[PDB]
Amino acid sequence: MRPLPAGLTASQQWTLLEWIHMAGHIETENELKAFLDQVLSQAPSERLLLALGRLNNQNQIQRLERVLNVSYPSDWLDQYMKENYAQHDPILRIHLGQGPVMWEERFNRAKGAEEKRFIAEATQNGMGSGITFSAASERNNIGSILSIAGREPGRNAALVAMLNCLTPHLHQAAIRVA
Amino acid sequence: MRPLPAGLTASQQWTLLEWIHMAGHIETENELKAFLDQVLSQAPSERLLLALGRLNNQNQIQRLERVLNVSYPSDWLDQYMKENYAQHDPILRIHLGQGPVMWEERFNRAKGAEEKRFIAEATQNGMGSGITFSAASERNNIGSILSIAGREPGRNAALVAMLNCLTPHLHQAAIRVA
Ligand SMILES: CCCCCCCC(=O)N[C@H]1CCOC1=O
Ligand SMILES: CCCCCCCC(=O)N[C@H]1CCOC1=O
Repeated sequence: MRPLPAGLTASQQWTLLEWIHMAGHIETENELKAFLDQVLSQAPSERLLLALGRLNNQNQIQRLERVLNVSYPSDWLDQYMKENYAQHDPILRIHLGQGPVMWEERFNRAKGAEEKRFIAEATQNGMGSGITFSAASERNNIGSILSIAGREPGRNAALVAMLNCLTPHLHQAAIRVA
Repeated sequence: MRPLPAGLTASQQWTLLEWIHMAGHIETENELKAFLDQVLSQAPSERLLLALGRLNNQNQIQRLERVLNVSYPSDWLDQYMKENYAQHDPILRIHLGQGPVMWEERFNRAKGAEEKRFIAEATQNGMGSGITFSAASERNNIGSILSIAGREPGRNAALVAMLNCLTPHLHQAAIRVA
């Protein structure tokens, strides 16, 4: 269990309390979508996506089970699927539950030609910067990623900590919904 | 979704935040038991029990699926089962998810001879006063009750509100564990 954040204002603590309280009541994809819209309206980004996947023995996604696009541009998602970017996207190689991953840091490390190509294309599409939070369950070999695109989220330490703490509850909700 | 309490101190808000955060990480009966011990240590009672049941069309328990005794006296539980009190205990007739139920208020209304007998015996066993919180899921026709025996819990408005808000998350955890 990841520890709750220190240093939140009373308003931020209350927001996080409401978020986790609400998350625990989510039963349907309708509700899950509506909740993520609510969370979205609180972050310095307009681009959010949640995905559920089956994991390998190193807690990496080996099969995407469910993708809930909240506000990624549909044309980017179409391209991602059409050009099979799942195979080259460094973000899909994260070891889930190992902490928040800043995209720029991860992208700057990419070695392969195909990965560099993807990064170039993501960058052109406004997806060059962002953060991915994650949670994983041993119970059933399943994990979730919550991705938010943009530079500003990562620069708000409080928001990062809040979203990170919310992520395992979004994971439980996503399992219920699936 | 039941609303979060108003009027909690910052310490109480933090306790509730920790409780719901922890509850969302519970996967095993071991963990569920340990968590309830933790919650117990914060309330003016020493007697707590959680139960999961299948519900009728009025959200009442029709079949007990799982009983997690945290600190009810084992001799009382033995008697309850041996004398088939489940059939006469006014608390098992609550409409789950309809708000916290104070036992003394409910007991004072009992009409039947068998119910009065039960109440008399419960009272002799230190179980005459208490509160039961509840949650119900339409998804799978299942509900949970969280019972705490004693007079003092009910007299702490903050604790009541906190435990009430925790209850739906304990319900989700209990379903996962079952
Ligand atoms: C169709 C499923 C797409 C899932 C993408 C999940 C990981 C992620 O958010 N990748 C970022 C990394 C840069 O561009 C992206 O789309
Ligand atoms: C063996 C299962 C017993 C479940 C009892 C759940 C309801 C409850 O807490 N009843 C209180 C009411 C007074 O005495 C009791 O035991």
